[PDB]
Amino acid sequence: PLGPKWPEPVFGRLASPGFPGEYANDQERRWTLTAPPGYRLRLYFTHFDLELSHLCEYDFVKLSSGAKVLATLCGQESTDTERAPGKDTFYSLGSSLDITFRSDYSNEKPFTGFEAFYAAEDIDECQVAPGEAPTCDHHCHNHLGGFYCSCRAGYVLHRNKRTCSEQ
Amino acid sequence: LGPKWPEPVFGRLASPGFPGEYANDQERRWTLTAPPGYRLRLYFTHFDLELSHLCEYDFVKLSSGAKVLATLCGQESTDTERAPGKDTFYSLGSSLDITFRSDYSNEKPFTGFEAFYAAEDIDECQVAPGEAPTCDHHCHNHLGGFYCSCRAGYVLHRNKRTCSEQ
Ligand SMILES: [Ca+2]
Ligand SMILES: [Ca+2]
Ligand SMILES: [Ca+2]
Ligand SMILES: [Ca+2]
Repeated sequence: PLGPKWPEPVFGRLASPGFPGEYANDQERRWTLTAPPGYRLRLYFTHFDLELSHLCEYDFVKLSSGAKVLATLCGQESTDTERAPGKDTFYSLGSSLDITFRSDYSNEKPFTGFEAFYAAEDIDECQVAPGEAPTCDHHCHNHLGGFYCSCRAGYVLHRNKRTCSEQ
Repeated sequence: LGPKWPEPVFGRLASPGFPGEYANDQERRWTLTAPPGYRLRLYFTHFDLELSHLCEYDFVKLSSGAKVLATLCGQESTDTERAPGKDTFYSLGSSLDITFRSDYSNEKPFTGFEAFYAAEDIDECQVAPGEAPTCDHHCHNHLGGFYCSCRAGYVLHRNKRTCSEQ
């Protein structure tokens, strides 16, 4: 028998150029991260020190999953402003994550940049928000990389893979 | 990547002849084991077995290594007689084996049980309060493992946990 395909350990690290040193001006960097289907990406910062800007129009770290923009980060973790990431965790809405670091023409002070880490994790597609239709008619089974439905005794799974019909 | 392994990441277990009446004098055992790091989560969707004091006649024993996680029988729980309900069970580590034993006979036509299990990554970065952190500075959990990192300015010691200037 062809052995069961297990999870690839997709995880990594991102850091501003020259981290932990000052980061040059007018820098531009982009990273594209993806996890296997059935897996989302979790990312968080261990270090965040950028030029503070009212709407991060100067220096910044933008996180994006597809169209939606997860947040535009900037500012120092030391001053604990509102633009900084802090310890928040970020997740990709699909299985993709796009990160961009943007350094403008000059720095008020010697900002040390940022360091981030990410890791693929299993999406529990059995998880649904309060008041939303349950992912399965009868029973929901989540496993690594996917999920499936099952029926109570006396019933049988419909061709649609969710509906349970009496038998 | 993906750690090569014989057993599937998930599966289903059911008493003989489920959902019908399970034969008498039957004893079956299952061995569930996943790759290093991961652990197994198992739960029952259906549980209908003969009742008995300390589940002596018929039973479903869930053990992980040496420690016996729990023994089950009946349809409901009493004192010294535990019934699964919707509760969840986890393998201490990466190993979990099940045993279903039926004795000579049954008064009522018991339909047995159905169970499902799935492997899930362990968050070794997670620890029971009081215990020291797995890492001195930063803990990174990922599928199948983990590793530590240090604050800027510090470097990780040979032990891959403690951090120090330089
Ligand atoms: Ca600047
Ligand atoms: Ca899943
Ligand atoms: Ca019996
Ligand atoms: Ca892990």
